[PDB]
Amino acid sequence: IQSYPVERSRTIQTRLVLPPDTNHLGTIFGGKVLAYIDEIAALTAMKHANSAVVTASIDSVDFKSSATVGDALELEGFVTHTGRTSMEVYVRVHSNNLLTGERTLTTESFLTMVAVDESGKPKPVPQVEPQTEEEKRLYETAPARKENRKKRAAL
Amino acid sequence: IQSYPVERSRTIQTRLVLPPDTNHLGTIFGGKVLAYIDEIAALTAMKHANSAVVTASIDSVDFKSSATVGDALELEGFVTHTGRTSMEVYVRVHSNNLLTGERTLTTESFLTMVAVDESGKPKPVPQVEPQTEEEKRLYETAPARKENRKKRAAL
Amino acid sequence: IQSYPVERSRTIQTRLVLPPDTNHLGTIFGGKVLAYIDEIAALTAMKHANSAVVTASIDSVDFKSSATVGDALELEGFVTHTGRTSMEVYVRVHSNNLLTGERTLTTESFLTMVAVDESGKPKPVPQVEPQTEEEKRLYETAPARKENRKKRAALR
Amino acid sequence: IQSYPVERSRTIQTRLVLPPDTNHLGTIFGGKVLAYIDEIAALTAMKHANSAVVTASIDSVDFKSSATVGDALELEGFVTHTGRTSMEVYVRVHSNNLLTGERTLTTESFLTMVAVDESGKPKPVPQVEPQTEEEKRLYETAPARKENRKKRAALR
Amino acid sequence: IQSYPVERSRTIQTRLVLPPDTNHLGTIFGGKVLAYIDEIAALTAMKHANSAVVTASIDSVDFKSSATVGDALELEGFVTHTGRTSMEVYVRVHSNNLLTGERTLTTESFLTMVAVDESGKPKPVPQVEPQTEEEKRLYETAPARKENRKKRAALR
Amino acid sequence: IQSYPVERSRTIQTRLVLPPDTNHLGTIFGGKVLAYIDEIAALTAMKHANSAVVTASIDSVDFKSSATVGDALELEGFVTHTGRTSMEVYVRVHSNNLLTGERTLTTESFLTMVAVDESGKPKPVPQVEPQTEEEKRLYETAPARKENRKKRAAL
Repeated sequence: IQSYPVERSRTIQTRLVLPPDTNHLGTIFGGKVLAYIDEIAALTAMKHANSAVVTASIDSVDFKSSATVGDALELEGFVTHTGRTSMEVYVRVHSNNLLTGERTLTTESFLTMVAVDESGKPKPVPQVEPQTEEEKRLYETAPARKENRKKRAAL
Repeated sequence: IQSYPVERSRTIQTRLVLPPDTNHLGTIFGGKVLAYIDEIAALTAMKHANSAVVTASIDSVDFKSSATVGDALELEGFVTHTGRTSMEVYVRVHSNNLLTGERTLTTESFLTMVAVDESGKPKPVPQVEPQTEEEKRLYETAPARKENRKKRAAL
Repeated sequence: IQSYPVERSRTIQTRLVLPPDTNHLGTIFGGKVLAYIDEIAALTAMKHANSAVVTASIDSVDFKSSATVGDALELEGFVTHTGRTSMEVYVRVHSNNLLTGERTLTTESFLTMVAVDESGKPKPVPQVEPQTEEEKRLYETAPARKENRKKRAALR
Repeated sequence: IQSYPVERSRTIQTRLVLPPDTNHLGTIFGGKVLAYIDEIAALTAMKHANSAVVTASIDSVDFKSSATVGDALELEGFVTHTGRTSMEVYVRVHSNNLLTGERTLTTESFLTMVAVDESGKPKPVPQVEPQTEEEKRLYETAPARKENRKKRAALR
Repeated sequence: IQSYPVERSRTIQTRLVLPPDTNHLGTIFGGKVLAYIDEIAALTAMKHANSAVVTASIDSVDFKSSATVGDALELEGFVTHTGRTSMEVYVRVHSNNLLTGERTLTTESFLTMVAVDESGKPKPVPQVEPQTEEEKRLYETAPARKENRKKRAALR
Repeated sequence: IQSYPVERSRTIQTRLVLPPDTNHLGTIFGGKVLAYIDEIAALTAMKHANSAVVTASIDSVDFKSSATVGDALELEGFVTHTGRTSMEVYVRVHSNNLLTGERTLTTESFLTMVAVDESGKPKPVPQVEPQTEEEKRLYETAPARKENRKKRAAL
C-alpha cells in the first residue's frame, strides 16, 4: 500500500557525443544508446524501490532519429507503473545541438525492472503516484501494455 | 524478387566474460549484453542485404538469467523474416561454463532491421528461406508477431 | 550585451558506479571522476554560450570522499561567473547509495571555459544572473577566485 | 588419455569494426586485433581442455593487411596439436566487407596455451585429432614448428 | 626525517593518440588527458612513498594546447615538495609529432597526493631532495603555492 | 648509410594496473598486455624512423608471469636491428609492486616494424648503433633471429 509520486524516481542524464561512441556512419552507435538506457532505467528503479534491481525485460525500443558527433545527448527515465515486485520504466532520449539549437526525440524505451533483496529474490515495491498529464496517460495505458506483453510471450 | 537461405545470414559471437564486462551484482552488465546483441544483429542484417543497415526498432529482449565472470558468452543471430525494406533478426545468448560444461539460455531478442542506401533511405531487400525445424517455426509465427508489434505503438 | 539566468546552463548527470570504473582500492578511480567533471563542464558552458567550448584551465579539484560500486554519482555543473569570453563553471559531485539513502558530497571543482567559433578563436559570451542565495554567493566571491588564480600563475 | 576432434574446440567470432577500434591511419588498431586473438585462443583452449588456461607464449602473428571501418572481423580459432599440458591454437582473422563482398586474410597466429588447476599449475590435456585436410597438414607440421620455436628460444 | 632524491620518484609515460582518445573538435579529449595525469601522479607518489596513495586535491591544470591523432603524448611526473603525509606532484604533458619532429608543451598540473596505509588512513611520507636547478626552483616556491591554495579554499 | 644510436628510439611507459585491466583469474588480462606492447612498439618505431609505421609481424611474445591489480606496469621499447625498410623492436614488460619492492620480468616480445610514406608504401629507415652491453648483444644476434623468422614462414 506504500505510495510515492513519479517525481521521486525521475532520473536525468546528460552526455556529450564523442568519436569513441560513434558508429561507421557518422551517428551514435545504437549499442551505446542501449547501454545508457539500461543504466538510467536501473538508477530510476533503484531510486523508487530503494533496493537492488534487475532488468527483467525491455518491452520496446524504437530509434526514431540518431544523435550526431558533438551533440548533447539527453536521457530521462521515470517509473510509470508497478506490479507487486516489478516496475515499468519509461526512458526517452533526445539529441540536442547546443550550437544550432535543434533538438529532436531520437529514442524511446519501455523496460520492466524487478527489485531484489540481498540474496537475489524479488521484493515488494511501492506503487507510483502519477501527477502530470504525461504521467497520468502513461499510468493508464500500462495495463494495456502488460496484457500486450503477456501475449508477446506466445511465439 | 531475390531469396536466400537463413544459413547465409547466420552470425556467431563467442565472448569471454571479464571483470570490466561485469556489474555491481557480480554478474554481467545487461548493458554490455545489449551492445553485443545490437552489434551481432547489425552484422546479421548486413550479411543478408549486402548493404548498410540501421536498427529500426528493438521489439523484445527477455533476460532469463545472466552469465558470471569466467563464462563464455555465446551469441547466435539470424534473419527470420523479411518485408520489402525491413527484416526481423533473432538473437540468442547462451552462458557456457567451459569448466563445468553447464550451458544456460541467457536472453532472447527480436529486432527489426532496415537496409539503407548511402542517402540514408529505406532500401529494397532480399528474402529469406527457412530450412530447419526452428527456422520454419519462427517464420510461421512471424506475421503474428508483426501484428502484435504494430498494436503496441497505439499505447 | 546579452544576459541569461544561471538556471539555463545547469546540467545534471547521474551515473551508476560499476567495476570497470573502480580502482585498486575498492573506490571509484579518481581519473574517471575528472573525466565526468570535464564532460559536464563542457556541456554546461556550451548550454550557456550556444557554441563550441574549450577547457582553458582547471582552477581546483577537491576530493572530499568518493563513490563505491553500486552507488549513484550525482554531478551538477552550472555557470557561476563570466568574463568577456570566459565562463567560470562550478561542478559538484555527490555519492548517493540508493539502498540506505545515505548521500555524501564527493567532489567540488572550479574550471574556466572559453567559447570558440569555427577557427577556435575566443567568442563573446553572454553574462550570467545568479538567482538563489548559493548562486549569488558564488557570483560575489568569483572575482576573488580570478585574482587568486592570477597570483597562482606567477608563483613558479 | 581422452582424444577429441578439432571441431569440438572450434570457436568463431564476428565483429563490426568501429571508429574506436581504428588507428591513426584509415584502418583498425593492431592492438585491438591482438586482444581479440588472445581472447579467442583462450576460449578455444578452454572448450577443449575444460579447465582454465594461460597463454604460455605467442609463437607468431603475421599482419598481412587490416580491416577498415564498417568491415566485419571474422575470427576463427582451433587447436592444432597437443603436448603434455600444452596446446597449439591457430587463429585465423579475416576482414569481410559485407557491402562489396570482398574478403581478405588479415592475420594468422600461433599460440601455446597451458591448462591449469585451481592453484595455477600445468594440467594434463586431452589430445586432438584432425578431420579436414588443412587440419591434417597443420597437425603433420606441428612438431616442426615447436622445434623451430625451441631453437628460437635461445638465440640471444 | 627520511629523505629521497626527486629522481627516484620520477615517472615517464608515452602514449599514442588514437581516434577513441579524441573529441568533437579534432584534438585529444581533455577528459582523457586528466585521467592520464591522475594516473601518473599516483604512480609518481607511489614510488616516493612506497605505499598506496590517494589524490587529495588538484591545485591547477593549465591547458596550453592539445595533441592531435597520431601524436606521441609524453607525460612526466615527479614529487616537488612534501608535508607530514602529503606530496606535491607536478605533471607536464608534451605533444610530440614524431614524423615532423615537433614537440610542444600541452599541459601542466600540480596535485596533492596523500600516502595511505592498508585501512586508508594517511601515513608519514619521506622528504624529497631537489637536485637540478629546475627542481630546486619548484622546491623553493612550493610553500608559496600551498599558501595560495589555503587562501583559495577560503574563497567561497 | 644514415645512422642513429639505440637510445634515440627508446620509449618508456608506466601504467598502473586497475580492475578494468584484470582477467577472470586475479591477474592482468593478457590481451591488454599485447595492446600495450603493440602501442609502445609503434611509438618506438616512429621515433627512430621519423615516419608512420605498420606492425608487419610479431616474432614472439614470452609470458613469464603476470602483473597483479595495483602493480605498476613497466614497458620499455627500443630498436635492436634494422633492414632496409624495417626495424626489429624489442619490448620488455616488468611488473613492479611499489609497496613491497618486488619487481619481476613478466613479458618479452620481438616485433618487426615497417616504415611507410604518406600513401602506405614502405620507406628506407636509418640503421641503428648499439652502445650498451645489452644493446650490443641483441644487435649481433638479430641476423640469427632473422634467419629463424624466415624459416618459420615455410611450415
